[PDB]
Amino acid sequence: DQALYAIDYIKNYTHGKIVKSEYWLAKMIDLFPVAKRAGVSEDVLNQARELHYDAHLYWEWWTAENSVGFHNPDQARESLMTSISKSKEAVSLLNDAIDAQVA
Amino acid sequence: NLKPVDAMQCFDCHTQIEDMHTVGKHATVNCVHCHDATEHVETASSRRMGERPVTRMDLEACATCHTAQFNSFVEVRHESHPRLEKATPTSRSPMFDKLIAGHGFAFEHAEPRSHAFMLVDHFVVDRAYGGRFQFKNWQKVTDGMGAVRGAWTVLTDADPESSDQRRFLSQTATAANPVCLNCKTQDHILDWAYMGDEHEAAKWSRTSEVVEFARDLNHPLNCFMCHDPHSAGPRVVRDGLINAVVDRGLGTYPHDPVKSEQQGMTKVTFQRGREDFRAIGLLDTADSNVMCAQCHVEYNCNPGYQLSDGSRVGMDDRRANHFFWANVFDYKEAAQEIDFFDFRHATTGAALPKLQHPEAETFWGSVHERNGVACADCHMPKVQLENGKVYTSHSQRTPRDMMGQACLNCHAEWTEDQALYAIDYIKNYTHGKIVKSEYWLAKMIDLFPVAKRAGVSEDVLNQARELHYDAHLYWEWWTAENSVGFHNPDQARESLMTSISKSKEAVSLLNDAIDAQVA
Amino acid sequence: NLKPVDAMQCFDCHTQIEDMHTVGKHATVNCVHCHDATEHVETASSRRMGERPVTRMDLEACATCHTAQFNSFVEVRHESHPRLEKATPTSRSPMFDKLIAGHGFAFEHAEPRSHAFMLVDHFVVDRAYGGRFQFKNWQKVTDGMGAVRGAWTVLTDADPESSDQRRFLSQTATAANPVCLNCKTQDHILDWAYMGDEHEAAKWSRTSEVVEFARDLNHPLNCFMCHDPHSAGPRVVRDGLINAVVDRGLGTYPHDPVKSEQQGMTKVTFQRGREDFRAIGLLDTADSNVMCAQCHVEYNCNPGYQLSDGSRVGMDDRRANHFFWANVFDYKEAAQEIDFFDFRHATTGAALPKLQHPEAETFWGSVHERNGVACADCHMPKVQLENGKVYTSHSQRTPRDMMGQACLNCHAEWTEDQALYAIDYIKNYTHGKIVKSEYWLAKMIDLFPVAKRAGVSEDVLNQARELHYDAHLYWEWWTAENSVGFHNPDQARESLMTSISKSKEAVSLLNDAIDAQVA
Amino acid sequence: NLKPVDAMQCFDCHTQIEDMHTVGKHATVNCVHCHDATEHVETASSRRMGERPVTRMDLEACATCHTAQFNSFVEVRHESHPRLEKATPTSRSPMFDKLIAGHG
Ligand code: HEC
Ligand code: HEC
Ligand code: HEC
Ligand code: HEC
Ligand code: HEC
Ligand code: HEC
Ligand code: HEC
Ligand code: HEC
Ligand code: HEC
Ligand code: HEC
Ligand code: HEC
Ligand code: HEC
Ligand code: HEC
Ligand code: HEC
Ligand SMILES: [Ca+2]
Ligand SMILES: [Ca+2]
Ligand SMILES: [Ca+2]
Ligand SMILES: [Ca+2]
Ligand code: NA
Ligand code: NA
Repeated sequence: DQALYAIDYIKNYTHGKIVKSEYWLAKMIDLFPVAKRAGVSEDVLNQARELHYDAHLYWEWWTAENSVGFHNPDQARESLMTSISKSKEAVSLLNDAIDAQVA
Repeated sequence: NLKPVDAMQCFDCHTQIEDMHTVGKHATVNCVHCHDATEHVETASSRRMGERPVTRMDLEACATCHTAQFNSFVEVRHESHPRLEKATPTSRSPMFDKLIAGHGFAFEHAEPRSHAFMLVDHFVVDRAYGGRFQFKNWQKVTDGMGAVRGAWTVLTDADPESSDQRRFLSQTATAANPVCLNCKTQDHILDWAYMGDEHEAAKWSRTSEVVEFARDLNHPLNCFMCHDPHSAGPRVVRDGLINAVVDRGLGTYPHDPVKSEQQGMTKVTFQRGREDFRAIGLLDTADSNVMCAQCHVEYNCNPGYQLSDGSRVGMDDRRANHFFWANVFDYKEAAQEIDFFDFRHATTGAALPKLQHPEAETFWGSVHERNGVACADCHMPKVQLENGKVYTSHSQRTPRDMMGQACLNCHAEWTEDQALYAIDYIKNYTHGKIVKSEYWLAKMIDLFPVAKRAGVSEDVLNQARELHYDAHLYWEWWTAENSVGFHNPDQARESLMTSISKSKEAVSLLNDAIDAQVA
Repeated sequence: NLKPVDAMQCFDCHTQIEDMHTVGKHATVNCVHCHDATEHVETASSRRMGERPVTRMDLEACATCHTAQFNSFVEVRHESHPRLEKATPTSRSPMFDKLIAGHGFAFEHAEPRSHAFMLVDHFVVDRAYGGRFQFKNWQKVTDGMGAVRGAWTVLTDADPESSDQRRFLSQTATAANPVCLNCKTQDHILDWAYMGDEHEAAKWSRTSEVVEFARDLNHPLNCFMCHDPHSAGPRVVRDGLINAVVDRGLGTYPHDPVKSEQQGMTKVTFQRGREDFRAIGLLDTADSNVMCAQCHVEYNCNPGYQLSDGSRVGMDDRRANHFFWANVFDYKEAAQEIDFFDFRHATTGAALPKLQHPEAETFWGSVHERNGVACADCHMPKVQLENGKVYTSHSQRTPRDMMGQACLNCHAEWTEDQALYAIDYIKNYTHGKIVKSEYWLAKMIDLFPVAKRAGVSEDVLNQARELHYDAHLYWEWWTAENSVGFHNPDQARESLMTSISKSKEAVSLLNDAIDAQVA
Repeated sequence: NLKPVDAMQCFDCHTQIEDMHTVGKHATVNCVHCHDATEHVETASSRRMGERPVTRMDLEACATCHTAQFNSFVEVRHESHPRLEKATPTSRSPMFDKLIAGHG
């Protein structure tokens, strides 16, 4: 029971970061149509697309990988926090650019 | 081996302790069990401490004579899933990230687990200390006894050379402050003035560097949080609770003055330099409702802002350590009473409250509470033995693990499966209303950017923000509260329906205003 | 609530206790936990007791600070079949009635059950008090905690107005005497002189009226039988054991002088006035082999007869309280040394010994004993907890209930089923030899009447009777002993084969002599 | 205790019931098990009901002769989770609220 509990600690923690990474990716993705329709520049959209590559990589690794972090818990944690960081950066970029078009 | 000291010599200077110790069930328990006071006795005067005696705060100080209670307490319930994030579709709050956006809980909010881990979990959670503190390795997460022996036996500090709150990992926050610790440990009971006010005799206060404070703390939920070590009698030590019940005259049962008088609390104050320093609350009865309410309440333990003008309320303000002592339907009034809110929503800009595990206030007025049932009856019952000396279980956990003693002794008409089914009926119903409340909150929240971009007036946005406060309160109470409605099913239902009503009103307001801008 | 007394005042007249109490792990445990001495202190001098202080012998005196050990001790093992007669085909000795004819055990000899019941079971067994004492009703047989609280809470006396040993039921015996009680209780520890010799300061002795003595006794296996209440250190209190080990110089391990020196006993005497009265044996180590050997030994605790001349040895004689402290192959010499036997066989007329549960003397020289294993390792191991403070189980029971802790910790090469299989191989083999020994004893016994009626000479009959002593000894050791060979399989085997050899020799002798009379 | 009624008297007005009851496996089951028709019989005519008879619709009307089937029927499957909302992520329709918006 103790060994199972140790497994589940890691998997539960990692899964929570997967879910949060997805929340932020989804929030970013859903800003792209708003930004395009608002007339945000291709330069800004391309900056956001570059961030999306990293946000995606540092999330999807872990949904693809079958151990839900157990095989390398510290790496999963660092990666998923990086994904969230990238998505947050993109969300801020896009929101500010949309807000500037509205104003 | 311990050698007894002359307690009469101590009592010559310590009359309050004499009065408690000589009369209670610890009258024969020598001071040496918990104090090393030799240099203190050599140096103290009538009213100056001299050299500080050592006081043991470890739970093993009690375990030599009360091994059964200690061992029960330190048990780890492995079925209580560890480090399980609430903001996931399979946990308590599937849309928590969207709803709580702007608050530090967005960084991590896990389900509770066994009491042994409270202090270590506080130290390591991603929202608390910027990731500064971690388990020494991922094996240590199982070690409840080790956590009890001391947090620093199982944790590491990323930088012992600095004492500032900062981020060591990217997606962490630094929400911890000294007030938090009062619901994780009382190792600081002799080093913290009542309420955490500034005091010349206090090492620590509300305004301390929390990383330095953390390093001085070791043990979870000390045995003496509920039991006076001198009299062995029932008590509370949590300042915020004593402040609500006694200082503010609200009573132990604010809705029931008779029960408050029968099951009351007496504030006892201890001085340093003939100035009030710290306080305890001696209970008339061994009332677990009030014992557990030291921590299982809605509270402030953080900086915030004023509802009136939006100005910052810092840790220095008394409001940074506050027990609202109010049920869900009295809470908005209680927050207005202190002119306080917690955060501004990141998307809507609404001033919002943050709700914390309000089990005590939820339980008030429920059928069980009105019938004289208390937390311990369901969560730490007497042990049933075919042959033996009865004692009280100290493994605070779900009644599902002990249904005979927790439920069926009262409910002789039910089998275990029937009682479980009754629990699940309430929890399933309540959870469905939580989920629906979240759906409507999320729908409303997502209209704010559309409305702002459409040029909807600030007057309309502010009307919607006022609705958001209520929609939020009447939802979040129930994701914060741990029983998923069981503690007060009718109240949960009324509250959650109120949340949905408020969100629907806001959605209609915003949709109509957007539609008017488009036309 | 208990109020502490001034222990230093006691110590002014009790230097012997002072020297034990101030040094051990009970230095902080006030006398009031176990003594009521107020009137004593008012009236005593250092040389005159004055009023006799009260001493508590109840086990609950220890349970308030040691609940885990107490509750473990009082557990009832329901799988240890109760009131199960050994003289049945499905128990230990299918032919016991034929073989033991002439002895009181023919009236009833049940298998042992849990320790909580030892005193009540002693009182109610059909061989002991003529049926005088009974459980209050047949429900009370389950009540281990009640028995521990006191025998007279669960039993009745058929005639409180008489104190003689008498038959109240037809098929009972009156074998109980005061020596028996020393292996059931030590409630009388301050009322019984060493060995039960006559003493001016003794209320009770070997020659007391056992029914009157019985009425003064309440508690089984007091905690202080193994632990000094003053020092908390390991000890024995049983006079017969101290007498064997110390007075007679045999040592704690008669077959191993080195181990005897390392794991020895110090006799401590207590005086009444200027006269030695009682004694204890402080152990060098917490050696359960010697603790359990207070009772789990072969003994005299009864009147008997001399081997030399057949004359009666009554309770007044020191031999009526005797630990032989001899293995099976030294026993005959040990009994010759004190010129003693127990009974004459009803059919054969042979002088025979009666053997009692000789676990201690059987365990000597076994592979486990020689490797430093002790009774507690298999029968009361440390408790293994995922999270908690370790303590020692005090539920003395078969290792089958706790194989992980009792066996597999040492035998990592085995699964539980494998270890059980190894136990059963020995017990099955040994039991088969017990049964065959009984077959041959019974065959011999049944030839005695045929030989007598055929006019076989008394010289031949006496030759056969001498063989009967040995055939009996080398069999009965193993029906008396509770492990069915497991404690010493090679010894059981050698002994039982010797029994069969002796019986076969007697059968041949008697058959030949009968045939010669017929011819 | 139930007392049987004269079914032939009922059948004089109730031919459809006669045709069904006399032929099936309830031919021996008297009307009193399910009907109290005394005032009805006193007042009915060939094709007017008169006073309405009482008809038992409770399932225990069948349980006296068919206890096994009744007891099986009334069993509660506790593993069939109660009051469990379908519009939740762990049930049947995680996005039900959005999709069914406008419906009760
Ligand atoms: C008078 C000369 C004293 C003697 C004798 C003892 N104590 Fe004391 N103690 C004394 C003072 C003036 C104070 C400060 C508080 C006050 O009442 O004014 C204390 C404080 C303590 C404490 C609290 C320590 C802390 O960290 O805050 C403890 C635990 C304590 N004292 C214990 C104690 C014991 C066990 C004594 C007998 C061995 C004892 N004290 C003697 C003054 C005097
Ligand atoms: C042995 C030297 C003890 C130490 C160390 C502690 N306690 Fe104790 N406690 C002890 C005794 C002998 C008793 C009385 C037992 C009885 O029923 O007579 C107690 C009692 C308590 C109680 C019950 C009090 C009541 O019902 O009024 C409690 C709650 C208790 N003890 C708690 C406790 C705590 C929390 C300890 C560590 C600070 C502790 N005890 C130490 C003996 C000993
Ligand atoms: C022998 C081949 C091993 C196997 C099989 C398993 N583990 Fe292990 N584990 C092993 C070692 C030598 C260590 C490091 C010990 C140290 O203190 O240096 C570990 C470590 C872990 C950890 C901690 C991981 C971390 O990053 O800190 C965990 C959670 C753990 N082990 C769990 C675990 C589980 C559940 C296993 C079965 C699937 C398992 N380990 C197998 C050695 C071996
Ligand atoms: C008493 C009024 C409390 C204050 C002040 C703080 N916490 Fe707390 N905490 C409390 C309880 C009763 C519980 C268990 C019930 C629950 O709903 O969780 C907790 C739990 C935690 C946890 C574990 C669960 C989690 O959210 O991850 C953590 C990590 C935690 N608490 C941290 C924490 C912080 C950082 C605080 C100050 C900002 C704080 N707590 C205060 C009771 C109380
Ligand atoms: C509050 C959250 C508690 C903490 C912390 C501890 N105990 Fe407790 N204890 C609590 C209750 C509600 C009760 C029962 C009161 C009633 O009358 O119903 C107890 C009781 C005890 C006792 C008395 C004997 C018994 O009933 O078991 C003792 C000796 C005791 N508690 C000891 C003890 C220890 C050693 C603790 C730290 C491990 C501890 N308690 C913490 C509530 C609370
Ligand atoms: C019985 C009538 C109860 C009383 C009195 C109290 N609680 Fe309770 N609680 C009860 C139930 C049936 C549940 C749900 C448990 C389940 O397994 O479904 C709970 C839940 C909690 C929890 C969370 C436990 C968990 O999920 O592991 C907590 C922290 C809790 N309750 C606290 C608590 C407090 C502090 C009480 C007194 C104010 C209280 N409960 C009373 C049943 C009962
Ligand atoms: C001298 C003035 C004494 C004081 C003070 C105390 N005790 Fe005593 N005690 C004293 C004597 C002379 C004796 C008799 C010794 C003898 O020769 O027989 C005793 C005896 C006891 C006993 C044993 C009684 C029995 O059953 O035989 C006990 C348990 C005892 N005393 C305890 C005791 C306590 C606890 C005291 C302090 C509260 C105490 N005694 C003081 C002399 C004196
Ligand atoms: C509380 C007031 C106690 C009473 C009553 C009894 N004992 Fe005790 N015991 C107590 C303490 C505080 C300790 C020391 C604990 C530690 O580890 O520091 C003990 C210890 C023992 C031991 C262990 C001794 C050793 O290892 O040297 C034993 C065997 C023991 N106690 C037995 C015991 C008996 C049999 C009691 C009834 C006569 C008894 N204790 C009462 C506290 C208290
Ligand atoms: C209710 C109709 C009962 C049934 C069913 C069982 N028992 Fe009973 N038992 C009952 C009573 C009223 C009494 C007398 C209680 C008293 O103290 O006056 C008993 C007694 C016993 C006894 C004691 C018999 C004796 O001669 O002393 C035993 C051993 C006993 N009961 C056991 C028992 C068993 C095992 C049952 C199921 C087979 C059982 N009883 C059923 C009432 C009722
Ligand atoms: C210690 C040297 C003992 C003496 C003296 C007496 N008994 Fe005993 N008894 C002792 C042990 C270790 C056991 C358990 C092991 C076993 O083989 O039974 C017992 C058991 C009993 C029992 C229960 C089993 C039974 O035989 O029915 C009874 C009724 C009993 N003992 C009675 C008894 C009598 C009457 C004694 C004096 C003649 C007597 N015992 C002395 C240890 C010792
Ligand atoms: C001899 C047959 C015993 C009797 C009677 C009691 N105890 Fe005991 N105890 C015994 C042993 C062999 C041990 C372990 C010693 C070792 O070092 O391996 C113990 C230990 C204790 C302790 C110490 C703590 C622990 O290890 O659990 C205590 C406090 C204790 N025992 C208490 C105790 C009580 C209360 C008893 C009556 C219910 C009792 N013991 C009887 C052997 C024997
Ligand atoms: C492990 C190496 C043992 C040691 C050391 C001692 N005993 Fe034992 N005993 C052991 C076994 C495997 C068995 C058979 C149990 C079974 O379930 O088959 C026994 C049996 C006993 C019994 C009878 C238990 C019963 O049948 O319920 C007694 C009374 C007993 N043993 C006593 C005892 C003594 C006093 C010991 C030290 C001198 C001793 N045992 C050591 C295994 C082991
Ligand atoms: C002719 C005088 C009748 C007699 C004799 C009985 N019934 Fe009747 N019944 C009669 C009529 C005209 C009607 C209305 C329907 C129709 O067929 O035209 C009925 C109706 C019933 C009903 C239905 C009642 C209802 O609530 O709708 C029942 C259950 C019924 N009748 C039963 C019944 C029984 C059991 C009789 C014998 C005791 C009986 N009826 C006699 C006319 C006549
Ligand atoms: C006793 C007076 C009965 C009452 C009341 C009800 N039923 Fe019955 N039923 C009864 C008998 C004697 C039989 C025949 C049994 C056989 O196999 O011979 C039946 C049969 C049925 C059946 C089976 C019919 C078939 O297979 O054709 C059914 C489905 C049935 N009964 C249902 C039923 C209902 C629903 C009742 C309440 C309205 C009811 N029965 C009452 C005897 C009795
Ligand atoms: Ca939990
Ligand atoms: Ca709050
Ligand atoms: Ca047995
Ligand atoms: Ca003998
Ligand atoms: Na020695
Ligand atoms: Na452990």
